[PDB]
Amino acid sequence: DGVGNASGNWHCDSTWLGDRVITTSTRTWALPTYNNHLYKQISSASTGASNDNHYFGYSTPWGYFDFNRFHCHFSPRDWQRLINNNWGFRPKRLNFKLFNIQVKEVTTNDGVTTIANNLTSTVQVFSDSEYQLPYVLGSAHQGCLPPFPADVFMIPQYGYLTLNNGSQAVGRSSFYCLEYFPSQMLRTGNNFTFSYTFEEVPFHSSYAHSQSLDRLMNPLIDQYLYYLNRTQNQSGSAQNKDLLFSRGSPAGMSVQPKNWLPGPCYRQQRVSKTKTDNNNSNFTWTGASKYNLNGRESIINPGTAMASHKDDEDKFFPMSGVMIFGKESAGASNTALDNVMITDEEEIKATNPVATERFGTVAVNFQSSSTVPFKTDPATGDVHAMGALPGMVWQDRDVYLQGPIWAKIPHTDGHFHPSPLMGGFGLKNPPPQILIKNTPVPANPPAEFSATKFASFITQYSTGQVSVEIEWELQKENSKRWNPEVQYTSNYAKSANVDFTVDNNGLYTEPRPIGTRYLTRPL
Amino acid sequence: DGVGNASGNWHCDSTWLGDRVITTSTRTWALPTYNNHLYKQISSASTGASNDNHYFGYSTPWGYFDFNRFHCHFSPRDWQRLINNNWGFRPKRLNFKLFNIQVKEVTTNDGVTTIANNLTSTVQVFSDSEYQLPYVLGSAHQGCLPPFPADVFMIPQYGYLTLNNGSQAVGRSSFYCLEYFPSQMLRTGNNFTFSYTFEEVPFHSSYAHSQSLDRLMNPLIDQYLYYLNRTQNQSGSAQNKDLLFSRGSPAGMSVQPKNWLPGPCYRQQRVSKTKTDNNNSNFTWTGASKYNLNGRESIINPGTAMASHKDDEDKFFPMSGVMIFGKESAGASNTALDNVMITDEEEIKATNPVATERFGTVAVNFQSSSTVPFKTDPATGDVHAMGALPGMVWQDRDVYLQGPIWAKIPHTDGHFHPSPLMGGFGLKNPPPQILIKNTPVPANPPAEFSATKFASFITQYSTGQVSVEIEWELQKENSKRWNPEVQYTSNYAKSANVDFTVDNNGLYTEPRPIGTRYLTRPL
Amino acid sequence: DGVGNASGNWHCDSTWLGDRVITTSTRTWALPTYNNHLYKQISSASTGASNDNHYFGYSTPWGYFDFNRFHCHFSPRDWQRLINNNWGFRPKRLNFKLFNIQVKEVTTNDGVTTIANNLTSTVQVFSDSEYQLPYVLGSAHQGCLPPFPADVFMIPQYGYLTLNNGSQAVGRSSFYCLEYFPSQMLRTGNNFTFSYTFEEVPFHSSYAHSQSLDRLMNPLIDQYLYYLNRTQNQSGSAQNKDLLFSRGSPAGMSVQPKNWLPGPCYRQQRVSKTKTDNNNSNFTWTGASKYNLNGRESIINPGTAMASHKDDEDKFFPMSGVMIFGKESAGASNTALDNVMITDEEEIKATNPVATERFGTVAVNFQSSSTVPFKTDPATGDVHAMGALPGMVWQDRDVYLQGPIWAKIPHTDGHFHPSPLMGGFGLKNPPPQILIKNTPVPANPPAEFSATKFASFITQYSTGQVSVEIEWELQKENSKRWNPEVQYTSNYAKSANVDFTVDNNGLYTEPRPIGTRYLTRPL
Repeated sequence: DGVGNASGNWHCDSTWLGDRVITTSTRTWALPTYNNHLYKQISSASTGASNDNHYFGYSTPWGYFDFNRFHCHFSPRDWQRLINNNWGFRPKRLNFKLFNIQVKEVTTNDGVTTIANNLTSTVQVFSDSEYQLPYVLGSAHQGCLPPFPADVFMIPQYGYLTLNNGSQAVGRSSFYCLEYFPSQMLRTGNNFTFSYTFEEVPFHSSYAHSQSLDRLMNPLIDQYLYYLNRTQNQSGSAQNKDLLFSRGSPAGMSVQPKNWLPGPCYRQQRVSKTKTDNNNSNFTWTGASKYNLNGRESIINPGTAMASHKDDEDKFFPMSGVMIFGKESAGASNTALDNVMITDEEEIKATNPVATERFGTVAVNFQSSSTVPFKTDPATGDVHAMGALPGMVWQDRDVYLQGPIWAKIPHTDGHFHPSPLMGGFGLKNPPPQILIKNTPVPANPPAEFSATKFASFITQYSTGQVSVEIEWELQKENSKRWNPEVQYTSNYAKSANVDFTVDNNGLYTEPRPIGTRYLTRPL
Repeated sequence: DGVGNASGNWHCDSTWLGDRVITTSTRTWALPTYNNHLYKQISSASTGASNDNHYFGYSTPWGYFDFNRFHCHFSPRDWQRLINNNWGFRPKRLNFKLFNIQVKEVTTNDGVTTIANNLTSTVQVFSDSEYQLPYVLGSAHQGCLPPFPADVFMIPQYGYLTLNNGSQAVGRSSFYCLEYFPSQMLRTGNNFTFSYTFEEVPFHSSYAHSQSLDRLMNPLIDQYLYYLNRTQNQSGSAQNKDLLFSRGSPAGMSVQPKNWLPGPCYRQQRVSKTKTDNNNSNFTWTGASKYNLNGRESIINPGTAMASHKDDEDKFFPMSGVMIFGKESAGASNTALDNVMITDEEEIKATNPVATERFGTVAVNFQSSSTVPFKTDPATGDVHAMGALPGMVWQDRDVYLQGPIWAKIPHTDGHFHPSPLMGGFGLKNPPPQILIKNTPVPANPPAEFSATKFASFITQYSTGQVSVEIEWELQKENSKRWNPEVQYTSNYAKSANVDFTVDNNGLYTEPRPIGTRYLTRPL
Repeated sequence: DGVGNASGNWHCDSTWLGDRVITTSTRTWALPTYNNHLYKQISSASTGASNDNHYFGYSTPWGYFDFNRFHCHFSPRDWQRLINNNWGFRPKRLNFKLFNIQVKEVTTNDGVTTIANNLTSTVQVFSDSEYQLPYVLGSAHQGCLPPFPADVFMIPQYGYLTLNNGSQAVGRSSFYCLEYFPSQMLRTGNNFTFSYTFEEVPFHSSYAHSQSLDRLMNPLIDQYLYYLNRTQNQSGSAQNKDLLFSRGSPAGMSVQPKNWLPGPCYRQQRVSKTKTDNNNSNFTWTGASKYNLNGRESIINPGTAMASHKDDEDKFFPMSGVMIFGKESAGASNTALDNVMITDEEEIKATNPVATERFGTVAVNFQSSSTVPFKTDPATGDVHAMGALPGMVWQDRDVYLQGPIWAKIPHTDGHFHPSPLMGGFGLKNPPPQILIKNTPVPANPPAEFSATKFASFITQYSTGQVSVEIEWELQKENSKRWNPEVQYTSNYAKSANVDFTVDNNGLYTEPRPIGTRYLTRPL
């Protein structure tokens, strides 16, 4: 629409209707030139990694837009308003806009850098609406819109992995040229818009359960069902066998017949947040729950949605069963427990097994008396990994303000309960990837013709504004609970700083991860 | 329509529309008299089998029509055209026709055999459209239409098994008279037609995945999720414990948090195609994965859809985890590896565990430090059988040109992912069984009346033509892959014979089993 | 239409309209069972042939209908009527009918043979209207309808050749199941009809030329064009060079400038019908014109349409340049000149080079005088093979009453003047092959089921009537010639037999081959 006319406005807001909330977020992005406009083949051959870390793939000159975290859309106040008042929520629709494009030319001479406007340069943008590209969103990568609307963010580079045999490729390894797509070319007066509708996904549960699964009975009335209570005489003067049956009573609630089972489990190793109680070894790889796929092992991390610990055991967490967010000023490698924030799944103890303990015990032999004068005592074994049994009920992992929103469900023949293990909404057709790059501008060509492809380019980057608007459907509480509920609250106390704010240096920080499960409902 | 008028034509063709393919196949069949028109009770009492091989059932005088293999409908060229170009396929509808019936009377006198036409004899045909009979199709039996349209095939005899207690029956053992059905009686001028519509079944996947499930991340960007990396000090000068956390990075891809899990597994024993590397014992029954049902064991064979082997390990196959087709000139018992064709499931390594290896490891204890001066090292155990966990994704078994198409899903209260384990489409209402028999023609009765049932019959058989037409819906590839795909191809080389042809003796042979997964798509 | 009702009538006639002639021919055919209903792979490996005679192909159980000779449609009287009165002719349309099918069962016991009617057996017939099969018609094979309408003929077996590397096949070698086509099944009351329209092909020339190509000038008038006549002095007293030019005059007609050239040539070896004048060696392969294709040589036979001999040289014929028909009582191998009939192409001397002589001479050097004191005499060389030059005109080979009518033009990128070298009409879509076989009738099957394909069949053959009706368009003479024309005539003389009749034993014989070129027209 011209050089001197803005192609969009700043739309950062949150509107709460009766059963919907619409969150709008605008951010300022910077996109550099990646790979010098080259597609590069990347692998682990030069890295010299272990067999488990081998890979083969490609690095493209494109960047992508990521808004797959909840704090890209919700302020902490909006998140608190959602989680303190709603029993569930899900996304309905989204709008994406890209506007106010500025391409900047950079020249460095004698150490000093000049930046100018390039009014005739373009950025190519396209949305992969048919999911023809590898989906790298949903792997919890950096590069999302920053939580604070004042922050300017760099656009992450696009790259993918394909089938590999060690550090080598195979015949079925794919290569994707992203220039083989129709792109919209944007000069400084152009904008880009894109709408998307979410499929009907189940509401995420912003509630805990007020009852436990093994405590669903009337505590005053007996049962009409009997169970075997004693196989020996109760008197004890003699030690004779018997078959004595008792009625299901509130005195013994552990032996009452029940209708349902706790969800599946895959036991993790128990690590104490107090380092002195941990074994003096590494055991982060040798003692960890991992799966085998094509000969190379992968840590589960976090796997099945299970309770982090029991009651009065907050000092323990599963070794790779929890989502760990880093605070600002946390290093990339071997940072400290003080620099990370470990989440807790304490609210799903009502239906899910504890992550660090067995599902239960199982009979492993036939008990018998002496006759065949070889008496066989009954024997049980611990069940550490339990798959889905009929009658099982469970809760999924919680979502966090700092955590992912959705994940693409793999296009496979079968999948069981396709809810992402990091938490969020599993979508068969997720929001498509928006891919953006600067169109290469060649430098001065030679006077004589050369068929060698161009390698000298004018160095430039681009900047602009991006808006994402998501409509979310809410599921209101309808509780008849009498006593007040647990709510997420700010701490009232004199503190050097306010939580979820900037410091005197201007650095936005999030003190803690906030989940969703504060309200309760009966099981 | 008369003795001298043909009641049908030869319809053997294949028509390719945009998204459909219609395959028509005509064959010549011969139906003998089975059991001398008698229903016989069969069991294992005279056989003297083991407890695992005991059975009780009935043999009927009826034969049945079977077209439950893919090569009854597709030529090898048509199969190649389908699998090289389509991402998926499924059956939509079918037509069955039975025409040109000829009943032949046979008399053997003094060793010489006379065959004449019996113009007034009938064949009874009926379709079991309400599934009131035991469904013996879908057990991979011989007797289908031959792959080569020039071959004349004998119709297999119908028989079923019922509930047995050893070699004995029980009260709930059923008996079915097939004459207790309405049948159409066909003389030499009559024909039989029957139409059937398939239920909406999912497309079979004619693709492999270009990505592995543990390689779905961006290989250039780090994660915002942390994991416990060290529980000991990294320096090594001292051996103190710690809690050091690292960020998910492309350097270590095995320890990155992920969203999904590989499919379920049930480990098989690993057998080498090179016999010298196998243990010197039988162990085909003692060392095999089998299940217990009512006290008798049954080999899984092939069970869960898992990868046959790892990379660079084509010499190994699971002992009973692969579909094995026999070549022509293969014996019924104890034939050779040279006479059988072992299939491979190498394309589903991207999502499925390898059949001969564990699903993974699981924590089995609590690690702790000395204090309770009994230090407990962390301990893991191998997980050999893993049921369905939420977040699991998998591919089903491949279908082959020589393999089955469908299977009836058992009418049970529950079933999990009712896809047949041999491969194909599981149908609640599959194509019904077409049952055919020659109507008995009694020989000369006595002059005086006898109430004893007739046992002397005129010996006869019947011949005719059978047509099956199936419409299949196709799911076209929509790939954006740049490099060329892997295709199924004929080998270009001077060879004594052409593959999938006849030899100088007229014997049609299929050199190899052909799967479907040649094209690829991103995971 | 029933057992006792005939499905067609005998239609053998010839109707002459003004510019059309419609020829109808009915014949009685017998079709046996070929290969025992088997497809067999045939090659030269067991034959042990030379590299030039290697082949690979298939033998099918089908027979085919052939009416690709002119005497299948024209009586000798009709042929004489056509060739004595028409300047040209071509085929317009055809109708094919198959009627009065009788399947006969054969049993041989103790040496005596019983034949019975099989009223319920079928013959499968189909027309290959889309040319999806190898076209084996147009190779001048036996098995056509006999010339005499009273003769009963056996139907020839269908077989084809594919790509071969010696006696072996290659990857691109094709195999065709003919049961993979839709066939019409005919019982004894059914018939088969099929119509076909010929493409617009040029008229075959039933004329000779009254002028020669080098004699197209006015013999009374000079030319206005000059030619170099002498390069030496005419007087002869001295021997000096000169440049003397003469005018084109009727005195020297060989040196007159002309407008056209004779057709292309490919010289053949000259063989005398009088054996004493031939060289005492074999030289039928070593001294013959042959072409090289994929390393193996093939005799041209007959190749370019050229004159058989010159004037007054009827004793000579090109070694493989003439169509040779065998008389009745001619052996298959090494029969006598008395038993064969050699054709003559004497009528096309007006425009075509003689087959056994060079096209002409060509200059091969530069003539010069002594100076460089090395005088160079002019030198010419004989031109034995001459391709098409602009200005060339030629006639095609003649057609004969005993010769082929048409040939399929190969589906290639290029072809030059696609007129078959044996003579006739080259058609891109020729009349399709009609393929017929007896439907196999299995013998008595075993009491127990066997998946081995049937090998025991009821021995039977079929007989019936076939009608072919061709409409031909005529091109009438419009000559202004005064003197009477040369006509084909019967010889008036007392002879023991009449030509083109039966003898006292009932054997129809054709005394001589009759061409078409009797009328004349100016060049």
